[PDB]
Amino acid sequence: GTSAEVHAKIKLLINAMVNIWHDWEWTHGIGLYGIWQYYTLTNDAAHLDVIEAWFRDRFAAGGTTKNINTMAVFLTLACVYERTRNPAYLPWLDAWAEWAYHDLARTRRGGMQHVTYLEENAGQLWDDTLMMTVLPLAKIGVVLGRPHYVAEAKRQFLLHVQYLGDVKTGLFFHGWQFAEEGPGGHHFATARWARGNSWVTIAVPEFLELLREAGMADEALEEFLKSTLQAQCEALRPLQVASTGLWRTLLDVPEEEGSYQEASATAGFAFGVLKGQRKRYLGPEFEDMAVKAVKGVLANISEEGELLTSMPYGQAMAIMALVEFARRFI
Amino acid sequence: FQGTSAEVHAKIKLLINAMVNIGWHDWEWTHGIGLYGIWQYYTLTNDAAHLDVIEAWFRDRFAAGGTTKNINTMAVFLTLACVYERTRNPAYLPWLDAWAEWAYHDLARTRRGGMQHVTYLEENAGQLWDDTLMMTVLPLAKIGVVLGRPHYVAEAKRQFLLHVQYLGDVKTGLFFHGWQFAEEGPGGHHFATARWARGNSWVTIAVPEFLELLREAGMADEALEEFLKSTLQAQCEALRPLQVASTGLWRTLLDVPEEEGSYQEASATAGFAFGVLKGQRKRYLGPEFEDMAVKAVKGVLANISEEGELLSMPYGQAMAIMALVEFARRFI
Repeated sequence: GTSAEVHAKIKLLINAMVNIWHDWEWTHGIGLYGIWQYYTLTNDAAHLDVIEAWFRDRFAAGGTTKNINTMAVFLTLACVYERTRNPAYLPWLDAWAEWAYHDLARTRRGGMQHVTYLEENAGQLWDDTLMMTVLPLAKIGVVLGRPHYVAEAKRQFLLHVQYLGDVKTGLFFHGWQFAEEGPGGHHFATARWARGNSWVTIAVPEFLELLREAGMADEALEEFLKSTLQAQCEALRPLQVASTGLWRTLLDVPEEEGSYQEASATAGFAFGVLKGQRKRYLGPEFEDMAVKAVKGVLANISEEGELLTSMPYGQAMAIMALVEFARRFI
Repeated sequence: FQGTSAEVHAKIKLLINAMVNIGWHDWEWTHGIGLYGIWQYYTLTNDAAHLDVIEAWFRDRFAAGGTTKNINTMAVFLTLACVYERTRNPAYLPWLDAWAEWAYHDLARTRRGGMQHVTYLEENAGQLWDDTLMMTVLPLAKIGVVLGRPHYVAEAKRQFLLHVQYLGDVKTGLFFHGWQFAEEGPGGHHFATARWARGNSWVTIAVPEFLELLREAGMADEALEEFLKSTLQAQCEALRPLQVASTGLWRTLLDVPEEEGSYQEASATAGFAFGVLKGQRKRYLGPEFEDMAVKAVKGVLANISEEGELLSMPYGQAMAIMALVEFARRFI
């Protein structure tokens, strides 16, 4: 595999994903972000146009209701605003960040409750929150010059590591449920999902970079989150399927119990591990693991530009992985 | 309160004189909180005699050549840094420098960069204990403040995050005593459960002291403070139903009945009492734990003999001193 081939796969994925896409869910958050990351790499105006056209059309349709998932797209919007300074985005950045900071339901200990469209999910913390709401909030705090947003995001990272982290394995539980009354609580099913864990593998390097670039980095926090990411990668290493480079949907569950290989979540891991190494949050010891994962993703991408349950999720993760992989050829 | 400020002060002085006139002329894992308890009383009442005891202790040990550096002997330098901050005694500078440099650079590190609980007799490879926060982390942090070495403080913040991560038990809100990193591969295991009163009280003491240390030094972090506050809050909520309502004491194994050999322990109760009282006073906690904390103090008072002993003995006296001194803060 060469540079030209990788880029061709990226464009195949992007074209297939956007010419599929005309809704607003959490998949659009990572979908737009993958396209944005490719734009920061190659500076192709067509990719920026795709992003700007998406927001232009949704905003014209009155936008959407606010929850943990719909918040995801505003990580990209904040990134775009940082470059274009488009004043049209300002009331959107302001309104949704103010909601996430002030109005979004809080669990015990001040954790961001995983409120969805259908479900209130009282007292629940999920893994994807870090990617879906916390990082959008942090980035808006940077671009609008509102440091308290960023402080709150740091807090949420500490809270989610605390209440989802599993130091015995180095992996993460999917969800935490605070007790209705009294102290403590319980994790949902004490399950270590590939997709859920991948959100941490993605969010941590993205968050560490965001802070450093904004001049808002804290050394203790960076060292802590670095060791946390390191611990997860060490756990991922023997769990990877050596023959394919993919991980199983239930990471620590063997295939004889029904835990099938999952290319989409593998792509998510691939991005985080590659980026973690590039930004030097990790050493080079996971490079072979990450390259194997990339090869596994490439082998599971169809000629239609599809993986495989969520198809735009798979395409989004594959885009993020291959774009970050393409960064190695500069 | 069916008692007086004056009686509490009398009990404090009873404990101090009992602990000091005792041994006291050794250098062990108890002298850290022993000296600190005396220091905290000095900051309250400004009696030169109490500062005299502290400075005499350091003077005699330093003249005797000090001791070897481990996670426990480091404890006394929390007080030394606190004393230096006020008196600016240059005689303390090489000691503060040498021991902080050891803690920062030389002290053995576990995986994830955690401070290994190295003691006088054992290396304890790959082990993190609860008391490390008070024994070494707080000394390092305070020296970083008084010497103007911010990287010490950053490391201290890092250690607090690591120990909450690897000793915290979110299911109960309590803390495990110890953690073992696997020799090879990811993960590991906790040892001596998350039910020890003494062990948990070390965390209840360390968190308010650390938060206050940072704020007074102008090195406080909002996210960190909110995080450690909620963590302390979570532990206090766990302790509330576990307290013996009639005596105000906690059992040595917090969730284990006396019927099964878990007796009430005044020493650890004194530890909890200090942390909860100071947590409220500094507003890290709300007033909701006031009844719990006051009943704990009354339990400690009721278990102080006329010879100023509880029922380690100096450990008990040291904890009781810290508890009653902080309780005395409420009367001014």
